[PDB]
Amino acid sequence: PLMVEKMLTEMVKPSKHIPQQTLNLSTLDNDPYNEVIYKACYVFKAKNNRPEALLREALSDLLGYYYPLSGSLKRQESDRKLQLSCGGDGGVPFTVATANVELSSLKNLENIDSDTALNFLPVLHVDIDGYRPFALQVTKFECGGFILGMAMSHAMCDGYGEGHIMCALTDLAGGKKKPMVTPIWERERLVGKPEDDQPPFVPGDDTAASPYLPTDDWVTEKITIRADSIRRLKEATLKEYDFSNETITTFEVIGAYLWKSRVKALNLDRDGVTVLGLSVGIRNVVDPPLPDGYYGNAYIDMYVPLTAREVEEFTISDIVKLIKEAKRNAHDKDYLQEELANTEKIIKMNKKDGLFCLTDWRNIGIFGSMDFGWDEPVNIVPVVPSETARTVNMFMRPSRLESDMVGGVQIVVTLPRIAMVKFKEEMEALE
Amino acid sequence: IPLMVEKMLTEMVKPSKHIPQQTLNLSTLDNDPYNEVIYKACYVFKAKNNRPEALLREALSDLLGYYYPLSGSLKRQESDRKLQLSCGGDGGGVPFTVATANVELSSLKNLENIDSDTALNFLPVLHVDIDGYRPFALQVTKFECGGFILGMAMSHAMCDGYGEGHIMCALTDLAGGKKKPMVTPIWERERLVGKPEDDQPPFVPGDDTAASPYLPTDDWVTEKITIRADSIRRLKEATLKEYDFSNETITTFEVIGAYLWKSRVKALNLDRDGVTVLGLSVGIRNVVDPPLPDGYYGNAYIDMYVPLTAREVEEFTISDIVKLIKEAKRNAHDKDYLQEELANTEKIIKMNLTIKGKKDGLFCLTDWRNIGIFGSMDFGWDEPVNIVPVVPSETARTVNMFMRPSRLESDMVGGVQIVVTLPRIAMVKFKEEMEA
Repeated sequence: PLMVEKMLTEMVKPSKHIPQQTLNLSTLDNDPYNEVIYKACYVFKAKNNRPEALLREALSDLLGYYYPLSGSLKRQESDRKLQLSCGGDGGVPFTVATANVELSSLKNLENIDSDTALNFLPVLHVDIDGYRPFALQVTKFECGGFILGMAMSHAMCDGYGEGHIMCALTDLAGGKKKPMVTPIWERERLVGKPEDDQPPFVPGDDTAASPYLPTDDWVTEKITIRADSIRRLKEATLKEYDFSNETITTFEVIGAYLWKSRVKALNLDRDGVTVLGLSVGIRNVVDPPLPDGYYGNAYIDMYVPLTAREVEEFTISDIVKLIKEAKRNAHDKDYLQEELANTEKIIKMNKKDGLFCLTDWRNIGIFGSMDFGWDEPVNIVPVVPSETARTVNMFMRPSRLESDMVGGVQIVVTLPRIAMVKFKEEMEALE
Repeated sequence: IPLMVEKMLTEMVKPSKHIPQQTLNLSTLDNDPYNEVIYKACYVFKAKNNRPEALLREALSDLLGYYYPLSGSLKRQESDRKLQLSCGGDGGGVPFTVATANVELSSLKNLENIDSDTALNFLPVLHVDIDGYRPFALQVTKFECGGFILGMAMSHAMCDGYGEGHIMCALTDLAGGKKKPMVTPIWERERLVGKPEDDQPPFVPGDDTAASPYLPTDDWVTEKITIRADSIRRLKEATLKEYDFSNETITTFEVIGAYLWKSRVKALNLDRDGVTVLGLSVGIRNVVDPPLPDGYYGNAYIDMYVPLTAREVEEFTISDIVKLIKEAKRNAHDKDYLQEELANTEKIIKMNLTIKGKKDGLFCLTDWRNIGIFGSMDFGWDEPVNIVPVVPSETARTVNMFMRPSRLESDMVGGVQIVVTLPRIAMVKFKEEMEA
């Protein structure tokens, strides 16, 4: 009989005056495919000064550095580009909630239904001036433990930026006076052309159709692939083809395996083209590379097109080859600028059954310490945006308390109930 | 009373041979920042029936014609966080210290129960300078009896125990009148270089472990636990009667390591819901293809980790933990596994990420029983009466080290000695568990 009740929502402003300014964003930031809300729960165990008072104070100091987080995002009808008005002005919503259970009856969110996870996550405050891109919630439990939930405009940051923001927040909450990385803006370094005569590539357009779609009985489950299974899939993949000098990554073999199993589960039109989308960091593709204080979107999506027949008939090694080549092309500066141009064309001009995007958030907890008194979250659960979940499979790391899953990977999959049944059975073949 | 060691001189011993002037790269295993610790060991020699200090200085000078990187300077860039070793420049050489003690070897009982702080009186410090530090240093402490302690210090970034043993044996081979080291040494640290995976986030095992209610404390004690061969034999038999181990035999390292883990979880009273991690090292000399030649003295092992909850460690049988320890060893012996472990270390080095997490439940086993099995060390003052490895101060608190007893203790042939560093309260409980 779980009931989570919000007690309060305050608007928290920067601890120092910010001159009124209007900021522009990068081409990657303005990508209307990226106007989704990232969400993550940080689960803290009880202790042997209340956490919400410490975090609220740190948030106000955090906005001294990350003051664009306190502004308002709005897309201009002239540009169809985003504008961020900060300073004087604003503030980040901060919600405190209580739950009528102990943390342990939720297993530290190790198996949380992603709908149920919404009870611990804030939403973005929307207004005349647009929406504030950042929001925080603290849900206190009867054990004395608590969950720190966060929402963040994906137009504002990627996971790298999200990770530094949250760690800076807990660093300040723990007594540090400065964050360890100073944030920069510099979003004009990722600004594209666009090209007047070139029709843009739109991902998911004209992809293979599924006999099960459209439906509205979609289910989200979290699938676990153990380090044992990952090695044996790598071992077998290396025997089909020695990649010689090069090593094959877990993201590559699992990604290819998810693609195959998804195509078969959705029974995609074998003559139709299916498209694997993968994100590739480009922090070091620009010259000079972006500093660590850069927290805007700093990746581009690569796409591997195959027929559903090809995906179903190719070996795993055959697909890894294409995946590896997709990542190599991402590392060319001249390709990056034509990706940027393509995005800008999509913006300036203003279904996908049939399009499969892999997302990687295993690194959500590596960018610094989150200890500010209650010792390093016992679990970090990223929650896939409702806007994209049907297209997305997300790689995430297990709880640090799950000793039997050390070195394993968890994949959040969203499929029609029919397809999901056949999808789990294909994944069984990994063990 | 008290013990007083007086250093008489330190000179930089240079090679008796011309050596190349190079800036050498190190392997991925060598560049691991967790490996930048200083190995130390005391080699005790009794009096003949003065001379030995001078003979080892000449020997060291001849040794550096072969292991000439040892005379270089170690300095890690901040460009790529990689260590570089610069040899053959001006002012190179190995620090070589001669000291005297105001007591006879008899009164320290050949270092058989030496306190680790006392033992530091016989070990050199590593020479630091604007150009970094030398990886290697020697100290000969002369005693009133006529015997002497050969103390050595060795950066783990330079070698593992296999290379350390070959260097010390080459040093005494030379001092004994031989002209060549019996094994020709090679550098080729390029053989063990990882290729970091662009899309693979770094994985640091055992970074965040179960809490101990005794930590943090300043009240740490180090003690040497002795296990005679017949208790080892009795524990092995009992472990065989829990699980039919096939024709797999169970090793002393596995079964005692498992018992050490259980006892340590109990001694430290770790949060039973938390995760405790057992680390062990697995040589990979023959895992790489081509295999490593015997003259390779760089780091040639990978660390394997067994994670469990502190409650599973207490409830599992000894045999249960042995099956897990054997499984870890099987996986380090996969060539493709070692490539990925190499890639992950490279990625850890390059990202230079913040060190975080509770290390209370991290338990790392080292094995230095093999320190004196690579050759003779007679030159001639007769085969050392004792070889005492000293745990790096940087790792002592999460490390238990296996060592062989002195060669003068007949009652302990087949026996094992374990060096244990725990909070004082935990050491009490720990010694009680060791009593069985």
